[PDB]
Formats: sequence, structure tokens, C-alpha cells
Amino acid sequence: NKHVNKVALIGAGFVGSSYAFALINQGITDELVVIDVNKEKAMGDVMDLNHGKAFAPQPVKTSYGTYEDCKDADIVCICAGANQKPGETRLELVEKNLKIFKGIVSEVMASGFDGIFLVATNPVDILTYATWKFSGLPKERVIGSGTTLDSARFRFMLSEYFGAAPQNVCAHIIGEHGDTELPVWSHANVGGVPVSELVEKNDAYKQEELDQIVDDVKNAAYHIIEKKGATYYGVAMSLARITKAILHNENSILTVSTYLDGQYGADDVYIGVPAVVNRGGIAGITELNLNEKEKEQFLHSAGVLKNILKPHFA
Amino acid sequence: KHVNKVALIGAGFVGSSYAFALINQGITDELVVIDVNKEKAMGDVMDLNHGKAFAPQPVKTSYGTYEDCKDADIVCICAGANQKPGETRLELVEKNLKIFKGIVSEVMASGFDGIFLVATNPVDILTYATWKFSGLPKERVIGSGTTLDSARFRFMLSEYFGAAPQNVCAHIIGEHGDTELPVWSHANVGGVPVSELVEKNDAYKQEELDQIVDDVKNAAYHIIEKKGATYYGVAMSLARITKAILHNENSILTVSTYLDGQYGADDVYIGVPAVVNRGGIAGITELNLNEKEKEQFLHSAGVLKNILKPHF
Amino acid sequence: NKHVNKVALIGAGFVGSSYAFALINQGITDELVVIDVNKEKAMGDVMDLNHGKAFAPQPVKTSYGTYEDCKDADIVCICAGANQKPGETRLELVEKNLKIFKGIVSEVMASGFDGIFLVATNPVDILTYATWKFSGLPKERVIGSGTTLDSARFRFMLSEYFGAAPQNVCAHIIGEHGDTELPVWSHANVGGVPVSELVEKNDAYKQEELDQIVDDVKNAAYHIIEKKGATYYGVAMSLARITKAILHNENSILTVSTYLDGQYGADDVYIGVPAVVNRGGIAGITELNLNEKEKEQFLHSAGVLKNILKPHFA
Amino acid sequence: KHVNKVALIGAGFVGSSYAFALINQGITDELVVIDVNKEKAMGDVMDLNHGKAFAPQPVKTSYGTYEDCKDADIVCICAGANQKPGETRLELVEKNLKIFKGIVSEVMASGFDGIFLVATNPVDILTYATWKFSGLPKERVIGSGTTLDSARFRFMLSEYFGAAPQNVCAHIIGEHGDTELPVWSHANVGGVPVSELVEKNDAYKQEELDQIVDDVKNAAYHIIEKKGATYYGVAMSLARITKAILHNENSILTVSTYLDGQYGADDVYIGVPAVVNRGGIAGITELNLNEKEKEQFLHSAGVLKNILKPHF
Ligand SMILES: NC(=O)c1ccc[n+]([C@@H]2O[C@H](COP(=O)([O-])OP(=O)(O)OC[C@H]3O[C@@H](n4cnc5c(N)ncnc54)[C@H](O)[C@@H]3O)[C@@H](O)[C@H]2O)c1
Ligand SMILES: NC(=O)c1ccc[n+]([C@@H]2O[C@H](COP(=O)([O-])OP(=O)(O)OC[C@H]3O[C@@H](n4cnc5c(N)ncnc54)[C@H](O)[C@@H]3O)[C@@H](O)[C@H]2O)c1
Repeated sequence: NKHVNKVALIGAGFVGSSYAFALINQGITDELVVIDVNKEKAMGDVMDLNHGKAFAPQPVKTSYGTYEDCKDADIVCICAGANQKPGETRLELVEKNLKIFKGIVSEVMASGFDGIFLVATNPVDILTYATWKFSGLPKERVIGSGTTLDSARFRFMLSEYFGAAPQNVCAHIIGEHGDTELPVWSHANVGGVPVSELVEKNDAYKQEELDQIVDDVKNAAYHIIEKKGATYYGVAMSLARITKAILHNENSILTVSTYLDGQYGADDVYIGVPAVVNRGGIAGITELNLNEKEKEQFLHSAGVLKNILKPHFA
Repeated sequence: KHVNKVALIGAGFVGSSYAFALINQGITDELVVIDVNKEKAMGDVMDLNHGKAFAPQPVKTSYGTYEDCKDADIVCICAGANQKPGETRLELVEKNLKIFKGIVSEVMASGFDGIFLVATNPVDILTYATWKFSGLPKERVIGSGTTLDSARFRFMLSEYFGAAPQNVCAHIIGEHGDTELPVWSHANVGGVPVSELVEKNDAYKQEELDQIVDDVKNAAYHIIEKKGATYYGVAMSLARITKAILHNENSILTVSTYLDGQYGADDVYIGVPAVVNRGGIAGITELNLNEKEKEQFLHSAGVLKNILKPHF
Repeated sequence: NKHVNKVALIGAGFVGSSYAFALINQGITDELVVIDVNKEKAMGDVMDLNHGKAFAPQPVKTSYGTYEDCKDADIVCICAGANQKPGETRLELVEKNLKIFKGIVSEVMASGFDGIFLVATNPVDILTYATWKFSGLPKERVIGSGTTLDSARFRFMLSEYFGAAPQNVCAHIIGEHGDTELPVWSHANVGGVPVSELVEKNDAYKQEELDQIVDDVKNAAYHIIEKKGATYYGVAMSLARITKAILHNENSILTVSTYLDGQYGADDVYIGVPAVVNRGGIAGITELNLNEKEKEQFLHSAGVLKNILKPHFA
Repeated sequence: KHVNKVALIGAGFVGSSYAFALINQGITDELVVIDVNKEKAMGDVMDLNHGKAFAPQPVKTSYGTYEDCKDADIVCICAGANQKPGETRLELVEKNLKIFKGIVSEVMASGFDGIFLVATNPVDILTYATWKFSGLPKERVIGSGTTLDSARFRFMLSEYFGAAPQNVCAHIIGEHGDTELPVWSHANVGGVPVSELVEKNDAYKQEELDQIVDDVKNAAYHIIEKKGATYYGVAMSLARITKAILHNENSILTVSTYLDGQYGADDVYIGVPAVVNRGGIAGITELNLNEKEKEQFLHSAGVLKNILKPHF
């Protein structure tokens, strides 16, 4: 791991495998190790992914292994966990996933691992916080997927809408990855021009075309799930994106799950805010000056997370 | 300005992975997904579009129907019949021929005339069939052939001899399947034939190169044995072929090609090194097969043509 | 024309050649034709550029030609012109370059050309305006390099200074390519956080560090010219960047020279403002809401350009 | 995490273009520029940094002195003696040996322990010299050799026979200059030897591809007639060699390599296909030269050794 990057992936279901396929198709990592007690499916996938390695932009070494093989990984990405049953509450789900994560994080730490954790399993902000507690690592080195997917979709939708490149559009979705996440309209700007100005100086641009764009961003997963049974291509891409910012030391600003410590008036909680991501993990936290409405929405969002953490952590 | 468009027929494991590979690689400008099961196709398009903002190149992906093929540069067929694990029907090829008959008809009816790319098995048979059912020139119906197997082979050897695959020549030709064969006579690392390296060294034993071939030929069976299906590797090969087409690469690939007595066989689609570009097959490179290989090849071409007439 | 991009370059000196080398190294165009009456130097460069085409990321066809060879070009890039002699005024330089451009533009129009003009020669805003008048093309299809290079250097300094990726930093330099160009501080933001906030809520972030970053951006060319004798690598890169936004239809926002009639209170002048650039040229003009100071700086900048145009145009 | 670093010695036409090519291609992480003419090097670093925001990859470029070579992975030498119009002096090799002597001792004295990449002419001679003055392992001193000329060749041949250069083997070996020679015996397209294509057709004939070789050998002289110097092509070849090193490619390239009787030559640096990776030269491809090529090659190696002895 001096001239080569390695990723250990824990959990080879739909998300995990699509994530692996993405890393390979994009040439993001040099080595990938897949860890999953379901050995036949996971070795099947590893073998399938090696089958076509000749066509990838860069050669990727893919293997089946276990926790000991994490020793030299730069990143461990956890996609393992039970899935939210209908009629089950999130606290009931969290109780199951905390037990699973306790074993995983424990074993990874004992292998000698000294990299970054990247958490994908739901509820992600909760499990990111737990991985921090269980691991003993600095909070900068435990990262969750946060609202990254929703943000990027929000930012692209708008980019199509006002007609600039995404690189030029500023739009963040922040808060808990879920229903209480909020748009930061007060700071949304096309090519530097605040959205509110673009709207008022125009009736080709109207708020409802915008307030529904938000409602569609928040329901995207539910509609995918309704038509196909599950969602995983989007999540895979968002994880590949985060992995790339880390392995290639990009200092990209992404709304990953980040530990807050007083900023935005929130304490002792992992939550989606814009943060600079590099080879060391979290390099810095962007502190947007929220307007009064957003500040209340956000503290509420941080609140629903603390309500879930409180029964499980002191 | 030309906008590259692909239409995909069949959003199963192979079709879906193929799509995801195009999106991750930035290979096409537009992609349309068509499936008899409309809800799966709709759902898949939504999932693929969910992470659209993370794709390296913008790609317009949409749900479509047969008429949306009209202006497609390429139509990729990944649809096919399910196994009935009972009726092993060494045929059942009949099931698929009927599917392809109906499918090809609908796309021709839409006004399409770009290129077909066939992935379903048995790929050589169904490629021949697609040509027949479509009435397009032979250079514009293409099957995945043995491209995957040749590519494993070639790379698996750049490891063995220690060069970039870029510098290591090696093909696998014949029917995609059991009767396929390596072209040892033209295998060379750097500008240096394999047999030369075999004798003039024993870090390069001559049985170690032999076993590598068995790996390549059985790789798919082993994946199927564990997971139930292969898709990631296939999807990669398809995306590669699509890339040589859409970007006019003129790159040499052992795709399923129509033969005109060129390897002592004709009236058959079969795996052979063909040059691939925007017009489709642009040439067939003709290897000087040694006698062992001519035997293997014509036996392989025979096996295929055999299963053919009964339906043509 | 339909499956391939072509660039015609007029003028094969330091800028033009470096630009060509840049297009080739970056794989931006499929075809390049070089046009210059200095036949030996220009065929020399074409031959030199072709000598190593095998190592370029993409195969690129380079040739020596003349105006007739512009018929099927997507872009014509003009780098030809006299160079500003010591003790010569800009109005004296413009008199020379207007005569030269009159011949060049006339000849390329008569060849059948129907693409975009990209103008590099100094004074760039003046010659971009002239090329518009001489060509009869829509104003969206005549583009100058503008403050594009200074802007991007400005937006890289700050990127290294506040520690985020460039794609996350917003900072424009606008106005005349030259001494009256101004920073738009009022809209400079990191991750969406105005620079003025960042200065206050910290003092690892003082003002002068900022004002000097500007003074150094304005003088960069002069210092290169002191030590090296001439400047051309940066200019070439900025041109390749603009060319890429056009040939690949990016909708990138770039401070190219753009025709204003009314925007920012300026009429009938080409000047550097942020504009969306795509395959059709200028797609839209970002209208920043300048503060009192900036608005005055900008109209002064538009003013020194009109002072130069007025003797030459109605 | 390792940061790739390149030190460049000589910011003239070739050095400057090499730098701009590294920046445009995103090949290294850091680059230092060293020149006796301090002002020129400062100015160039400044010009190269001017457009830094536009580089595809971040690259730290700095002005430097010989001590800055300590951490350098690669040291590239593009410095050399001026023509002198006066005495044509088939020597002046003397002028340049004195330059390299001083340059190499200065870098070694910094703690440098990476790879040398030599570009100045006559490249083969100066590569030999650099290996002497440095005392490094021979696998860590590399000359540009005939990489450029082979790559042109390989390319003109992908046009002529109509394939992607990726599958069109053809080398040019020997001294970089007049006595260099094409290896027709292993020239092949898609697996098929050139001679097979020449006789088996008249769309292809052995005077067509006889002149392709003369164009290749004389290209540089023609550029020099017109413009005074070549740099763009050379800079491209250097950046390519630098890329195979820094990115551990195991690319086969006809760089200047030290020979151990390997082609009947010994104690000489000369152009042959060698595998290039992060450790430098990792192997030497042993082509089975026909008798004509053996003659040319050993004659080529003779010419070189002969220029060497008076300085041995
Ligand atoms: N390794 C393998 O993936 C495997 C193994 C043996 C055979 N095959 C053959 O290859 C085909 C593709 O493999 P897969 O794993 O993606 O199968 P799959 O079952 O996952 O998907 C096949 C898709 O084709 C679609 N389809 C069927 N008839 C259609 C029609 N007439 N028009 C449009 N779409 C139609 C189905 O809806 C399905 O989505 C299989 O159907 C099978 O015939 C595949
Ligand atoms: N086609 C060609 O470019 C060409 C033609 C004939 C000979 N050459 C040889 O190759 C060399 C490089 O080619 P070029 O075209 O860039 O020449 P160039 O004159 O443009 O650059 C040579 C650079 O080397 C520098 N230099 C000289 N001695 C040095 C030393 N002791 N330490 C550090 N730097 C030193 C010079 O200051 C100069 O900047 C030439 O000097 C010449 O010997 C090149």
C-alpha cells in the first residue's frame, strides 16, 4: 500500500457488488478484497469480476478474503447489515445492526487495520457514529455516505434546469439521510447567482418547479423500490465517488456523514453536512450560515438522530 | 453533430450490468432500455439514473419500446429464454430462436438500421439467426463470440511472461463453448513467439501454458456453479465491443463473424479475429493456422453448422 | 464534420504552437490545421507535432493549410497579429491588428467557414469585437479568451488558500483583459460560504492575503516576461480549455470575452464576464449582482474598451 | 503514500516541451526544473505554473538546483552543447561528455538514488557515459533510444494495413541514427506477419513499406531543415518513457539499454525492445533476428563501441 490503493468491502449483496463493479469500471482502486460469510455468492462475484478484468481501464486485483485481509487496506467499506422489515421501527432495526457492526468493527480493528471506514448500511448516520465508538479511530477517519446521493441528484436536477454545468451549480441537501433532510436554498447559487434572485428576475424560473424538485429528490428511492424491488445502482455510484475523493486526495466537498461538535448548533452526532474529503478522511467542515427556517429544520434533523442514539449510547 | 445511441433489449443480469458498465465508462451518449417486463425495465432505468450525477460522462438513459430503436446506432440483444432445469432439451435453442424472431421483427419494423450486437447463448447460433431474421449485411450483425475468453487468455499471459497486455498477442477462436481453441501458433510475447520462450526457458514450462487454457474455457462454468449466472464479465466484453464500434477504433476482436470460406468454412458465424469499427466488421484477419488448429477449427465450425440447418 | 471535430489555427508562433501541443496532449480535437505565411516555421511545427502523434492519448491529424482549409472547421482560433512595441499605444497597436484581422476574417468567411471564432490576439476584447463586425456572425459565435486565465489562477490561489477543491471554490475576475480587470469579491465563496464571512469568523484568513493574491494575479504576465522574455504556456492552456468546452458541449462557465448589450449597465462592447460555453458558443450570460464598488470598476473597464473602439467603429 | 517526482535538467526547447507535456498529460506529481541559465528556468516554471488551474491533474512545478534531486524518482537530462557552426567537429561529443560529467556528479552528490533518463544526442553514447559517471546499476540508466522512430513506424503501419496501432507490432532497433534498422522479421499485423501480407496481396507491396522506413529515419532531419530543431516529438517520447516508469507499466519500449552479449553485442548501450517499469529496465526482449538483421545490428553496435573506446 505505498504505491497502491486497496479497498476492503464487507458485504457482497446488491450494493456491495455494484460498488465493486463501479470501482473496477472507473479505475478507482488498485486492489479490492471482498469479505462475506456467504462464500458461494461472494466467491462467485469475485470470480465474475475477475473474468472481465482485461477490459477495465486499469488492472484491478480482486479477491475473496476475511478480516485479516484488511490489515493493509486504505479503506474499509461496510455494506453488511440486516434490512428494514415492514412494521419494524428504525430503533428495532438499529438494535440488530449494532450487534452486527460490533462484531465487524471489532474484527477489523484486530487485523491491524489503520485506514478510513466508509459506512453504507442503513440508518447510515447512526451506524457511522457506532463505527466511530466501536473503532476508537479519530472522528475524521470514520465517514458515512450521508446525503451525498440526494445532494448530487438535487445539484444535477437544478443544473439541467438553469442550464449550466454541475461544476458551476451550488446546491446542498443536508441533515439526516432520510425524510428530515433539507435543501439549503439560502446558499443555492447558479454560476454564483443566488437561486432566489434567478427566480424573482424570471417567471421561466418559479419556486414550485423547485419545491417539487425537492420532493422528488426525497422520494426517488421509494419509487425505484416500488417498481423494481430494491435500489442499489445509485448508492454504489455515490460510494465510488466518495472512495475516489479519498484514494486520490481530491479535497472534494461532499455531504458525507460527519461528526459535529457544536457546529450548526448540533452536538455529538454524525450527520450530513458539506465536508472536504481527502486521503486523510475529513479535512474540514464547511459551515454554511443557515437562515432561520433551515436552522430549525437542521436541529430537528439532528434531533431525530440523537433520539435513536440515546437508548444505545451514553 | 452525431449523437451515439444504444438500444438495449433485455434488462436482466447481463443487460442491466451492461448498462451500468456503459454509464460508468462514458461510452455512449444515449441509452434506451427495452424489456417485455416493462416494470423491471422502468425500475432499472430509474436506478441507473439515480446516480447519474456521478457518471464521468453525461449519458441520457431512458425506458423505451421497440419503436425507439429507429435511430439507434447499435441494438444490443441480451434477452433470452429461461432454463426449465428439467427439459435439458439440448436444443431449447428453439425457445430462443422464437424470441429472436419476434424481437428482430419489431426492431426492423421501427426503421432501425444500425448494427446488431448479440450476447445471448448460444451466441454463434443466435448471431447467424439475427442476420437471417433481419436481412442486414453480414458486417452489421455481430456476436460477442470468444472476445471475453481471448481477453482473459491474453492478459493471463502478460502476467506469466511479465509484459503489458498491450504487448502480448494471443487469440481464442472457434465456437464460443466447448469446441473453442487457442491459437498457439501465433501467440507471442513482445515480438517473440511463445514456443521460442517455452524451449529457451524452464521458468516457462510448457504444461503451465496448457492449464491456463483450461481455466479460460471453464471460467464461466465455475462462476455459474457458485453464483447461478455470469454477468459482470460478459457485460464488460459487450461494453468493449460497443466502444470499438461507437468510437471507430478499428481494433481487432474475436467476435462472432460471418465466414466466406476464409478459414475453410463458410455460411457460418464463428469466433475469429475481425477488425471492428463504426461500420461494424471492416475486415477478417487471416491467421496461418497450423494443421492441428485447422483440424480443431473446422471441427468446431462443423459442430455449429450442424445445429443450424435443422432450423435453416 | 459529423463524427469529428476540426480546429483551424491561424498563427503559428509561441502561443499558437503551444496551443496546438496542448490540444494534442489533452486529446481535445480530432483534427487540426495550421495556417501561417511563414511556411518553413509552420510546416516545421506541423511536422514536429506529427512526429510524436503515436504517443498522444488520441490519434490527431495535423496539417499545414490555408484559409480554404477552414471550410469544415468547427473552430477557427486566431493567434496572429503584430505585437505591442515599447512606447507604442494600444490604439496604435489596434490600428495594425485591425488591418490584419480584416484580411484574416474576410478570407475565412469566403472559404465557407460556419463555426465558432476563438480570438487570442491582444487587445483580445477589441479584436473579438472586430471579428464580430468583420464576420457578420451571430455574437454568440465569436468568443475571446477574456479574463479566463486570470480568473482561473485567481480561483486556484484561493483553492489552495482555504483548502477546498477548485470545483467548490467560486471566484471571478471580470472586465477588460488587463489592468482594469476586477475581482468580484461580493460573490467569491468557498463551498457556498462567502469569502467575507470566512475572513471575519477566522484570522488565519486576513484581508491583505486576499488583496495581494489579486495584485499578483494582475502582474503574473509581467513577471514571466521579465525572466523569460515572453509568456505563452498559460495562454495556450486557457485556449485549450475554452476549445474543450466548445468541442465537447460542456456548458462550462468561463469568463470569456462576450458581447454585452445592457447587462451590467454596459452597451455594445465585448468584455470578460462569466458565460456558459457550449457547442453552439455562448449559451447564456451569468449576471452577477455587483455591489456599488464593483459596478463602478466594471463600467470604467467597459469604458476604456469603448474609448478604443470608438475611433474605429460607429 | 508515495509522491512521484521528476527532476529535469535543461530547460531548452526539449526540456520545456517535456515539462509542458507532463503537465498536460498529468503524468507526475512534482517536477523540478534545473538550468545553468537560472533566469530561463525561473521564467519557464512561472509560465508553466501560469496555466496550472487548467491542468487535468495537480502538478507541483518548481525551480530548483541540483540538491533538489535527492528525492527525485527520475532525473531527465535534456541539457547539452550548442552546435558551433565552426568546426563541424564530428566530435563535440567531447563538448557534451564534459557537460554530463559535471551534471551527473552534481546529482549523485545530492543523494539521488533513482533512475536517469537521457535525451541529449548522441543518445546512445551519452547513456553509456551517464552509467559510467553515476555508478548506478545499468537498469537504472535509460536512453530515449529509438522509441520515437519505432512508434512512428508502428503507427504508419496501422494506417497502411488498417488496424489500431494497439495490435500492430513493429520495432526499430540499433543506434539512434543512420545505422538504425527495421526488424521486418517480426513485424506483424493482428498476429499475421508482414511478409505474409505483402506477397498474399498487391494492395500491399515491399517498396511501399520500404519508403515508410526512410521517412522514419529522415523525419528529424527534415524537421531540422525547416524549423531549426525538433522538440515536440522528442518531448512526447520522453513523457511516454517517464509514464512507463512512474506508473509501473511493464511497457515494451526500444529504449537505449545495456547489452550483455544479448544480440551479439556487449558493453554497449543501444536500442532494443526492453520491458520498462518502476524499477527501470526489467527485461530485454530477445528477437530472433534473421541474418540480414544480425549483420545490420552488429554493424550498428560496432559503430557505437568504436566512438566509445577513445573515452573508455
Ligand atoms: N450466465 C448467464 O447469465 C446465463 C446462463 C445461461 C443462459 N443464459 C441466456 O442468456 C440470457 C441472458 O442472461 P441473463 O442472466 O441476463 O437472463 P435474465 O433472466 O436475468 O434476463 C433475461 C431478460 O430478457 C427478457 N426478455 C425475455 N424475452 C424477451 C422479449 N421477447 N423481448 C424483450 N425482452 C425479453 C426478460 O424479461 C429478462 O429480463 C438468458 O435469458 C438465457 O437465455 C444466461
Ligand atoms: N533537435 C534538437 O533539439 C537538437 C539538435 C541538435 C543537437 N541537440 C542537442 O540536444 C541538446 C538539447 O536540445 P535543445 O534543442 O533543447 O537545446 P537548447 O539549446 O534549446 O537547450 C539546451 C539547454 O541545456 C542547458 N544547459 C547547458 N549546459 C547545462 C548544464 N551544465 N547544466 C544544466 N543545464 C545546461 C542550456 O542552458 C539550455 O537551456 C542541445 O543542447 C544539443 O546538444 C538538439
